[PDB]
Amino acid sequence: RISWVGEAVKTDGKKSYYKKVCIDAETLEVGDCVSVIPDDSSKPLYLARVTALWEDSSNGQMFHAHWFCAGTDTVLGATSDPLELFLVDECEDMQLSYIHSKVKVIYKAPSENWAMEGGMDKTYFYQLWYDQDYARFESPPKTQPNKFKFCVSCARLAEMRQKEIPRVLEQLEDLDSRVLYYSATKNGILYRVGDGVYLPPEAFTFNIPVDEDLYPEHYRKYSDYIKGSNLDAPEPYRIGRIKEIFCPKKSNGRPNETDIKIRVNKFYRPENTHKSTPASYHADINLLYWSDEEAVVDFKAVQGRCTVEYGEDLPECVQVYSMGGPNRFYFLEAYNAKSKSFEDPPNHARLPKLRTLDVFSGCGGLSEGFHQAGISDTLWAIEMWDPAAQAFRLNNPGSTVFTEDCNILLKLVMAGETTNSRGQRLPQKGDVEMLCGGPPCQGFSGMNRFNSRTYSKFKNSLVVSFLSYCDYYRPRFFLLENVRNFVSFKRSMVLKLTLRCLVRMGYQCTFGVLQAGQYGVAQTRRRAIILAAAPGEKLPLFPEPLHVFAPRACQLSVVVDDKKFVSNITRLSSGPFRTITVRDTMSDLPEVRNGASALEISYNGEPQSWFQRQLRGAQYQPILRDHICKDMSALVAARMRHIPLAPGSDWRDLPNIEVRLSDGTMARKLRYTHHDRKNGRSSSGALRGVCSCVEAGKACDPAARQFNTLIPWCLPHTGNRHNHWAGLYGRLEWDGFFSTTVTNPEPMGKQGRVLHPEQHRVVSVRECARSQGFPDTYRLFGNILDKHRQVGNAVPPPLAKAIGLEIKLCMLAKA
DNA sequence: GAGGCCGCCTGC
DNA sequence: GCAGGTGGCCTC
Ligand SMILES: Nc1ncnc2c1ncn2[C@@H]1O[C@H](CSCC[C@H](N)C(=O)O)[C@@H](O)[C@H]1O
Ligand SMILES: [Zn+2]
Ligand SMILES: [Zn+2]
Repeated sequence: RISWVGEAVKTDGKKSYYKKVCIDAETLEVGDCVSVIPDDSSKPLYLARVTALWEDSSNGQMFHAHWFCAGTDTVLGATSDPLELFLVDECEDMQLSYIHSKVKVIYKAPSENWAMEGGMDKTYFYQLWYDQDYARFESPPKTQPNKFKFCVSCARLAEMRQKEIPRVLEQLEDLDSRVLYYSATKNGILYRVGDGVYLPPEAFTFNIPVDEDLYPEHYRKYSDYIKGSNLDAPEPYRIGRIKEIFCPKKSNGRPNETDIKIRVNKFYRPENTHKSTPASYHADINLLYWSDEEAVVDFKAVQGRCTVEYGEDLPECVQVYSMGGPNRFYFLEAYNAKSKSFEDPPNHARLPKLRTLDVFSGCGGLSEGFHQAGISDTLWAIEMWDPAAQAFRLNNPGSTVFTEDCNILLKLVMAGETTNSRGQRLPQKGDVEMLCGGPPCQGFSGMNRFNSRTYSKFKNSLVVSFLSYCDYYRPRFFLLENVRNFVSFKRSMVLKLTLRCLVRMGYQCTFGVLQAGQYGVAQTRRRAIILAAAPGEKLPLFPEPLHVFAPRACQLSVVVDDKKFVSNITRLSSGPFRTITVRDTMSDLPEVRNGASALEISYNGEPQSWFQRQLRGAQYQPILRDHICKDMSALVAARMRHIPLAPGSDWRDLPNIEVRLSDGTMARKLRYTHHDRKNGRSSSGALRGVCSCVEAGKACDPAARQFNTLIPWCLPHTGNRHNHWAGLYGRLEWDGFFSTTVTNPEPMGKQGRVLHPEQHRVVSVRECARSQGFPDTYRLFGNILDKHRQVGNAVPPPLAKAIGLEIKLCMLAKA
């Protein structure tokens, strides 16, 4: 049968504990690993570590099973090592009758000389702990012993439970109906009387028909959807100052400490006063107004903690305070809602950087963000394209910039070479502490029709070149950025093989999708991010959103092999700061014409928004650089001049007129040869089809093509299968956001919403840089198309900065 | 170079 | 059907 080895060690109620057991041949101990056959006989064997052995008074002999995770059930899937398992926080008590056999598993700890093992290329083994929800591989926790029957998974799942439960800490006074407290804790955050709190926007309230003859293609706007619009963006958090923490005293009288309430003073954002949304235009994004309005909410509703300080009692200035920490707000005046006026507030309101190598550096958007975060000095940068190399050099005088193929340069280092052919010193093992880069996006971009032409192999891709840098140099931290489609390209195989390489090297790693607009730009730009960290390090979290942003642009979850993954991000429906708009981004720039080429002009005025104050910098700038526009042809310029200024205007609003051009001498009038039965006809009975495509799908006749037309011919030609080419020749809206900033803004590109909100022209280089969050002092290089490409390829610095601050926490938390 | 032209997949 | 895709090729 199954008899016990020895006697009992613990006496706990209906369970008699033991230390070791014997099942028919085999002595079994705690710490031993076993196998368990599943109920589904088709499924493979289950594996676990034994952490407890006991006997119940009603049921048979029991044991506690800390489950292992097979690699094939992680995000790796079929690319996993068959013998690799991963620790997880899953466990359960089971009958000893379920144990099939004892199995040996080894722990493959990284070597003490792991950072030098790079470049040199029948038993279960594990090296990493896995999180099934966030696709995180991490070093095994160090939760020591809960002395004998110490399950690792139980210890931290309970520690996670206490961390998440709202608890009061220090009583302050026992009143008639409530018990006042001085402090409370929640999700690891300590709240005390006087602190600031984030609250959901619903926590409390405050005390305050077209003439189809001339515009024929107007019918194609039946969708009534406006790309770039900010009508459905959520409100930012409510902010309040804790006045009381308290619990209902029961009918007996002791406090019910499971039902914690807080009373707060309401803070007004500028846009919450009688001066509505326009009040936000010029104000700092973290300016508040004190108010004497109070509100009671449940402690559970608190979304986080913030600092709200009286402005004039701060020892440093307001800019040094605002730039020196997260979640920092300030106030100067108070708001009297009934008086609708502003009064003075009452009296009762008063690490050394990492040496970084930037591969595919571009002009340096990613490196600039990491520098702003204060974590890195990019001492080496590799960039094959000379104009972008030169841009990087102008902004980073202490950096060694290699205008080199990254493949060639790594081959040189691996062969023992100390310098490149220019005489520049090559980084060696030990020099590189951080490795970051965005490989070209163009092979993964969904707009690329012809990705099926040249690049087919993964072994020969720049992504693998980049991982070879990681393997060779073995940096403390690693970052790879790309377009969102990187996670889904080739049924997610590229994502899975990248993560597979990292764990094979011994790296902790993870991946996620981030929306740049949630970190401080007026732009929808969803980017995939792989983070990795060396074994002795802490793996960074993805940064919590700072700005609210339109929900349709914030779909960040990723399906891989019928398993949905999300990142650690918990701010899903609100955030501390309002959204950044096209107005915030470029309302201060002077008017220029189509084809403006003056490289250095006057600003003609001071910065207007917080965002412009931040990007123009503290030091006075007498000259505005690179506010230059592509010189569009007479036809295209004539098209832009008749795109209405109203929000949502694009090619579909173009009049059907002939127009004399500046230097094209005439633009022809497109007319509807054949009929579209799907779309019908307009008030006049006009055909509504422009080619032989729209009848029965037969073929295009070249006679139906109409050259040099004002309404471009190719857009009605294929609009029915392209959603009416929405956005092409489209204007931005002052209250909206940019669509994705691309390398060459052109009104008939797929991302065609490139027209200025008021001027008859494509957005300038400076405006594109502003949409990416570049400081106005950030140097670009080359002709105007070179400059557009450097900006369009770049990681927005505010996004890179947010990621970098997460890396900073890991630098501080290690030692 | 400048511009016109414009597939296919994902996710809903 | 709708909405989104740091775009590329081909012809002048
Ligand atoms: N084989 C190669 N070696 C080095 N750089 C390369 C390369 N192939 C392409 N590149 C460069 O890689 C870059 C990808 S775009 C990267 C932009 C950068 N992350 C920023 O924030 O500015 C392009 O600038 C391209 O010129
Ligand atoms: Zn357990
Ligand atoms: Zn046709």
